[PDB]
Amino acid sequence: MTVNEMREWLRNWVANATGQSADAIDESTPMVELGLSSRDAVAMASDIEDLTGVTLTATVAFRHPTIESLATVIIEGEPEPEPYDEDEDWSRTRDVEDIAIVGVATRFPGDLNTPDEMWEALLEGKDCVTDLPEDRWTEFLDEPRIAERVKKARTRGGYLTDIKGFDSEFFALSKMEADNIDPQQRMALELTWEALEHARIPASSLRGESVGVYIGSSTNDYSFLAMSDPSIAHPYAITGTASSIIANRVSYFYDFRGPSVAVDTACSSSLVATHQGVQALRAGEADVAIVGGVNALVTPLVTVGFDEVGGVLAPDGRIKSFSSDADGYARSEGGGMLVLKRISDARRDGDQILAVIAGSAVNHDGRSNGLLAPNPDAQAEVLRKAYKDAGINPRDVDYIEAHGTGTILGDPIEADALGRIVGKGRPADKPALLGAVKSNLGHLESAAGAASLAKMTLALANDKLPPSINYAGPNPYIDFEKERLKVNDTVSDWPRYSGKAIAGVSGFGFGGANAHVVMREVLAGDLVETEAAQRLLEQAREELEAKEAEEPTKQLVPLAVSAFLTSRKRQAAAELADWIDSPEGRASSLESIGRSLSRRNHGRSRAVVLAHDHDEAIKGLRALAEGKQHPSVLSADGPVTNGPVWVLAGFGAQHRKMGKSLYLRNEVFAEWINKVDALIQDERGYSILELILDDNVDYTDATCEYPIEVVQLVIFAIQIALGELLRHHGAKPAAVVGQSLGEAAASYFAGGLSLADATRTICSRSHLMGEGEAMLFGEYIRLMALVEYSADEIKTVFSDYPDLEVCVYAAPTQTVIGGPPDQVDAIIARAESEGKFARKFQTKGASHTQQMDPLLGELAAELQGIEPKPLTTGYFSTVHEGTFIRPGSAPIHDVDYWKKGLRHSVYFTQGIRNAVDNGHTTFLELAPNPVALMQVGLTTASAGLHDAQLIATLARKQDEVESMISAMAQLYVHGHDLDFRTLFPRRSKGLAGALDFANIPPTRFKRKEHWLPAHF
Amino acid sequence: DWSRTRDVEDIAIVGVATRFPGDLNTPDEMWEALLEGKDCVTDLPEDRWTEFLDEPRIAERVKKARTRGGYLTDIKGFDSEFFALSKMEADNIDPQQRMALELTWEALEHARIPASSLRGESVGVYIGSSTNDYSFLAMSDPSIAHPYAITGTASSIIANRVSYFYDFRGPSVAVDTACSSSLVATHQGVQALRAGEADVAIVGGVNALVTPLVTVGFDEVGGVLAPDGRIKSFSSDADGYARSEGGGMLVLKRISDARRDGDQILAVIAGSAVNHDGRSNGLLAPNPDAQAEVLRKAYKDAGINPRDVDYIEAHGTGTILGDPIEADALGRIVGKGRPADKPALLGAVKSNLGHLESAAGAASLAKMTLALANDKLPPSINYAGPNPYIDFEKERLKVNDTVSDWPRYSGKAIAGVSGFGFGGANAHVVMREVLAGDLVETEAAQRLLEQAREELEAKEAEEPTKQLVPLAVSAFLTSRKRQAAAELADWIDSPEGRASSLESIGRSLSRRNHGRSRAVVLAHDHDEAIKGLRALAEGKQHPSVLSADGPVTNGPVWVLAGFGAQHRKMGKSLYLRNEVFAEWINKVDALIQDERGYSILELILDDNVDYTDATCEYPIEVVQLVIFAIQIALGELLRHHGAKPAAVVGQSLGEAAASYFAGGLSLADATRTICSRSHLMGEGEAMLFGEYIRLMALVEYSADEIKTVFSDYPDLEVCVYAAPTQTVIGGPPDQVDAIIARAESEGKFARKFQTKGASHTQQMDPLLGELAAELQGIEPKPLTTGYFSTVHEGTFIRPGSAPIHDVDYWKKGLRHSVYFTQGIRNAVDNGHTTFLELAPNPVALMQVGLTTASAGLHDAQLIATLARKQDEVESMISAMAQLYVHGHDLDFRTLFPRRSKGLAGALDFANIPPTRFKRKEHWLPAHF
Ligand SMILES: *P(=O)(O)OCC(C)(C)[C@@H](O)C(=O)NCCC(=O)NCCS
Repeated sequence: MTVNEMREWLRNWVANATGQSADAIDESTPMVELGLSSRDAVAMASDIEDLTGVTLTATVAFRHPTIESLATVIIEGEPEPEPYDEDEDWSRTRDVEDIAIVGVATRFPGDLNTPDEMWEALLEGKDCVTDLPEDRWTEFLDEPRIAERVKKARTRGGYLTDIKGFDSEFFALSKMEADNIDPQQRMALELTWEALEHARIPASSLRGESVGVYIGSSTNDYSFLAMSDPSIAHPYAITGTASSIIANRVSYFYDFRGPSVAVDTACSSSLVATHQGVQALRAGEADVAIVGGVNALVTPLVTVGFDEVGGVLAPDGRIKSFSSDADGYARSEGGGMLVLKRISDARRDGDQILAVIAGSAVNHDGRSNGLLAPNPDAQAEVLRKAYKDAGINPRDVDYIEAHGTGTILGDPIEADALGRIVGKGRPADKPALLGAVKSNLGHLESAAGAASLAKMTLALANDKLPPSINYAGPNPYIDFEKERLKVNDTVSDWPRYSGKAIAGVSGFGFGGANAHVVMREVLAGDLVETEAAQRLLEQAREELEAKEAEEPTKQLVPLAVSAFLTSRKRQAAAELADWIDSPEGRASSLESIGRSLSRRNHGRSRAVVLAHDHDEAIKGLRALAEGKQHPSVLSADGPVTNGPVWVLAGFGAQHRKMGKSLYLRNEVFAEWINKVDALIQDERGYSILELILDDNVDYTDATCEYPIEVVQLVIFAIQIALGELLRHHGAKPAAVVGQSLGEAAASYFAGGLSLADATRTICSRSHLMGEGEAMLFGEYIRLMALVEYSADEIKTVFSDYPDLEVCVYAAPTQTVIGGPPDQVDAIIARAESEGKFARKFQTKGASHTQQMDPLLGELAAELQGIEPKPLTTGYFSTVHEGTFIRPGSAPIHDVDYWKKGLRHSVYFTQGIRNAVDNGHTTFLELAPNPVALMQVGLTTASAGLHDAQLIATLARKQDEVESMISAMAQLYVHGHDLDFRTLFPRRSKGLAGALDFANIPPTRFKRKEHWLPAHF
Repeated sequence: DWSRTRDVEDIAIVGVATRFPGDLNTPDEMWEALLEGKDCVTDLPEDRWTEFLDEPRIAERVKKARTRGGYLTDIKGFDSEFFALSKMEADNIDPQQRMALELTWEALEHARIPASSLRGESVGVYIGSSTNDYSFLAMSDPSIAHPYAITGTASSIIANRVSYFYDFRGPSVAVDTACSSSLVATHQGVQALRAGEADVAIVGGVNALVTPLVTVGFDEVGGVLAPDGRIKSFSSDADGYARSEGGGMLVLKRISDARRDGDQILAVIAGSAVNHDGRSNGLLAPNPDAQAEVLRKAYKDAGINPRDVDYIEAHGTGTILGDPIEADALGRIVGKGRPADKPALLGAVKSNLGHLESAAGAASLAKMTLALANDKLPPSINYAGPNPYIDFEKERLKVNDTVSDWPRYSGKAIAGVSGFGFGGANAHVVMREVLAGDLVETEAAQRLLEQAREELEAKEAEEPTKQLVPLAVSAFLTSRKRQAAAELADWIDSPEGRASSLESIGRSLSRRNHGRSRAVVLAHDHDEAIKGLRALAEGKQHPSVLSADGPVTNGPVWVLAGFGAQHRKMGKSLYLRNEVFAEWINKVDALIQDERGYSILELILDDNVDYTDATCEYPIEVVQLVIFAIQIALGELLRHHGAKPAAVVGQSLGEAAASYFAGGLSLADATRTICSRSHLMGEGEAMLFGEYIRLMALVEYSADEIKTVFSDYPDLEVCVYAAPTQTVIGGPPDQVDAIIARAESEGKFARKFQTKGASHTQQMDPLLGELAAELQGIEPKPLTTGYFSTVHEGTFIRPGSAPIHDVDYWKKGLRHSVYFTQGIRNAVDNGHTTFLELAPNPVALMQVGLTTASAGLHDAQLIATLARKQDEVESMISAMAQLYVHGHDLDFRTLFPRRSKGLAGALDFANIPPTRFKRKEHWLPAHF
């Protein structure tokens, strides 16, 4: 609450974490030298957050290494920068949101294929410009004139290591089609996949969504190879070399439904694409934006032309941005992608924001001193427009990612423009830092903007400024002191003139098109915005805590491994098993690995490994690598045709402590149980939660006043809670089939009735059954028994028994019947003559018989008032002879329907047979104990389905939390609707969520050579 | 609910340019062809693809293909001189860029927006292109290929060169969505316009069939190209399409801007949307669900219920498989809920023009804009019967195969334009017709004014005067200007020209491009205009023709003279016949009434006031006040038409006006200064009479030569150096005639002024104290214009300098001499050649000419505003015409204001000939 008490609490916390003197560790020394590391900093930040309510980021915590600074910044916040006087208002005129960058994909010279490699190269100041590879441009070196012309040119630049490799099998392309595809499209596809993986957004979750694609390209270089011989050219080249296909194929493969356009502004194509994506996101029209640019050096025509122009290409191939010896640039090939979302959407979806885009603008030079001559006035105007759109004063910019082409004539113009706009009004001791990534990677023609954006995103995320290389000294024609600019040639921290990191990215095409993007770091403000049963709950929680203290239980972590092919899934499982056994895998929590796996792409072939620790996970993954079956591994080669069917059974499925363990260890289950308990209290005037939380309640005559009613009410509540818990994780039934007491739950889940109506129906039924049985005793009782007679075979035996009635056809070869006890044992004795199976039920409920006749009038009066609704799900009404009802049909759940269901028999096996005939193979039962799964299996086997999926939710003598995890795992494996990300919720937003994810291996591709054989 | 969720404006279409097969180069020709149902698909021209027909394999492969489609008549022609391109550079330019430039110019002309007025403005360019076909010719021989092809064949250059040539400062991007490129470009332009970021948007698409590679590939695909080359949209015998080449452009502005600028709105764009098919049944297979979604999104953005759509411009590629999908989507969205008797009319322009790959959207938008503007629906051709696989009655669709009126189900015409690329990109644009709601939102002097107006009306009834209509003809070269003038003269003499009012021709000419070489013809009727244009055609000089070969280096200098420039009826004619002049005269009169307690408007409107002793109580003061008012009114009238001075130089009584126009003082401060000066001069002269009077005289002595003669005259003082060889001096009458007699010995020129004002001498000494007290309170301001202060020895003062117009400055100006010729010499030395005088009568123009001639400038531009015995309305028109001719700042459109908005403005413009281009053959010599 105050600075001093916060400091004392922090000292106590570090003392507890280290065991030191606890009273002499308040030094000015940093926590790192006190004995702490980066591992416990996350826990300390979480403890600070849950006590104070403020969220601290990584940069803020690291910039304050000592106890006093952290204590001051937690209470008083970050110090406010001193005000400055400006003659203009730079606030936003429009009401628009900020754009959050969540994923980065890089394909750059120097084997920079991941953002981490690119960041390491930038920190090391690596030069990625090399000579022309010996295997490149071989189609043109066989002609003596072309060969001698190429040797005269520079031909030095940034080249990709493997430009011919492509995984055509992954993208479902034939060899003939794959050979005619521009490498730009291959790079676009690969970078889209890699950016989606980096953002930790599953690709399967974006199918059918409004995702926009904006890719910038400049030249169709691969077309020339196709048309080298016009007759041998294949028609596939029309689609494989077109510029619009670069984005159209990305949209098609990933099933994106947003805008898909390819832009062309020469050297500002990537920045223009990013600007268009941002403008699309701000104006609705899209939810996720994929922006970037690609460039490939397929043929030497452009390089030879630029060399013939003269004074454009550097003799040594190095780009010396803003240096005294700048003499041109060199052409490079590569590509990059970014994933853009609205900041509110990113905050609500739990995405990790890498950087924030505040605004951007584009314009043209106009009538300059020639078509290829840059205009400083237009650059100043675009800077002003971009900073007006971003709502940020240009005086507060810390770093400028300039064009940096290394020309002796264009660098002074760019510096003059920056001094006109960015550097105007700055004090001499606060200059804007300047640099360019073209000094490292070369001039990526249509991908310069993508490289610059990736570099600045990595710099903002990692809180460091990479140096600029090939800088011998200041340009004599540029007065950096007057322009208030400084070249950053070393590794340095963000100056943070305005208190936060602000950067600008510039890029100008040779045709006069200019663009500028304003970026800022993510801030902390972007990540924000029943009395008796109570004692039983308290004592149950306190007893559960005592048992956990004696022995902590091991959580079951489901590990999801999937791919588009079974062999690829096995290879990925083997690689994951290898990674987990490594020391890095051992140092990561099993929950983090599961969370990282749950946000990967969920392919056609899926598998789930249920493990408690690292060793079990390794063993399961090793088993999954081969075809060996394992009890801890669930796998399938593909999804099933139709959705699952929920079976609302539950007769004879009660036990002593059903639902108690899941109530304490799950919040959605507890919430729905409390809701149903409140509804029953409103209806029946007593709480079922007291019975559930009680330990010594056997749901029998010796422990319950109304054993018949309470069992049905508790089973109904458990079914409703389990169904809603399944709906919480994204599961939904394709069809619903109910049984004698599960009809209310079936109606509720099918949309026929609301929760209150179904609760009133089940309460009325149970209470009438309980009350009516009390008066019926002595010789008027009716007993129910199970026989091995089918639907038609039982007609013959019933000729000898007039009073016997059929209760429910559980199985094709089994039937439940009820009647007078002297008449029930008679048919049982007759059945025993053939050596069949016959048993007498021990419950005196005696439903679906003549005994329920007096209760129809009372049932009708109590049920008068319910409002039936049209069904939103397929329904197999066992009351209506198991007839399937299409969704959207007329309401059926009227009073007469319930009267018929309570009075007449239940055609359970007919509904299951109809469901099998409709193509349903997965059956899920919501019950405290699986009792009807055997009946469903018997019905399916007789129907010609020997491999049906029978899934249970809760079972006796089984852990209820693990049982539900396994039930959802089976649904996920068979391709049913289930959000696997919901199984690993995030509890932290800022620095406390640093260890939420593990560094699992990425997806591996089998690249094959695909190229056009051409000669000249 | 289909109402708009966002608060955005509508986009108005003001200009259309067409370059389509069938020689449809103008919107009128295209509309006539659409009404006639013309088929524009022909065979391959004999002069096309000749670079590839010399190879036997390629030649035999081409003959196997279809090769029928829409081709341009002259694809190699290009006016490189007009666009300032060398032959080497012009030969390497993609014809797509040439079409983009030509269509931009033609669309700007059609919109009646001068191209020179958009230079430096935020104008966005969005052009859709699909293939770089001209690149293949360049790289046919890699060694012979020139580096110019890099810029001449790049796709971004298609828009970058348009932005560069026209000096556009807005976004310039080239889009690529195969067959929806034009629609996507239009959508991007609309979104840019709605989000600020731009004021004018140029959208469209181009396509050229340079090489047969794409056609041969599509033929080799099979089942794509129609065997006969005709597109039978929604017909029972649809068997493919044919590829065509062409382009089109549209000029887009916000509807409020178009309304305020007086532009003629042709059609209104309500909304648009774009999306993608996603994972369809193959990459090239269209998806009906995505098309339905894009229709819903576009109609949600437009804020219009799809049930109210009258006509749908469908994709209409003529495929037996895609037409049912498009019809199904239209029935899902557009046709859902309609009654059986109100179907949505269906058609496609591809049946007429063929399949313009990257220009289908431009052609469809042009067709729908023409249909909305002309209130007619053109028929759809090649329609033998309904498609058996399409149930038009169920889908509530009907093919319009005849000329029919707009059904107007919702009371207004609403149309939709659809276009889908083969890659899965879909687009839809919703258009509506322009509605009527889019084009909306001093007592005594009074009697003198009434009687003057009634007498003027009586004279006009006896004989109506003929208005002077300035005709502006301009071009980038003098020869082109002469050719255009000759063509205009030929057109005017034609019966169509005779049936058009001369004012309409002038209004049409004033909204054309104002080039480097300009000329103005001042005419009263058609015959005078014809004679002037004929004279302008040759190099013959004509008094009614003002011409110049180019602009001057520096701006004009306003001379605030006026001493001895008064006459009986100065400013009376212009007051009655001009509203801005009258408004500013009334404002100055009100200021003087506040200051001096009497109205100068009564003197101006009075007829028998000679501004002398026999007609005015205070002849000295009233003349100065009226001259100051006239100068202020003339300057503000010139500012109304866009004129602004580059520098200002004043004289003895014009210093207040010079300070006001230079930004030093406000109107009230200058009015108070001039009123105080005039009243003090008038009052002081009354007490000075008898032998103490001072007389002013003009002599032929220079600044330094007058020093020697002044040794004999101690009391004589110098008043103003009017000319390098002339000087005005003042002193005692017995001492003034003495030096005059001495000057007459050499036979020089000497005259005595008849005005007893005697300013800038010792007589004004007692008035300094009174002047300081009255002037105490003025607030000087920094100068916003160059100033040649004749008080400060004619020293030039840069704009933005410290204020100079304090009380001491006025005291020194009233007491000391005026260095008029020094300021003019400094202005000449600064590069100023144009001098404009604001006065009721040009008196100092002779002095300015004498000074400039002595300074080495024998061709200076001396322009007068008002003159004696001259029509004041025609004098001001001629003065602004000279400013326009010499390239000075002047909005020539302000000379022809529009008084009507709707149907009453139908005859505001004439059908003057368009700009003519000299097209030359520019092509790359290639062989295989
Ligand atoms: P430790 O050596 O395991 O370090 C872990 C870490 C907390 C530094 C890191 O994994 C993390 O989650 N935060 C990184 C913050 C960052 O890179 N930017 C700020 C650097 S000062």
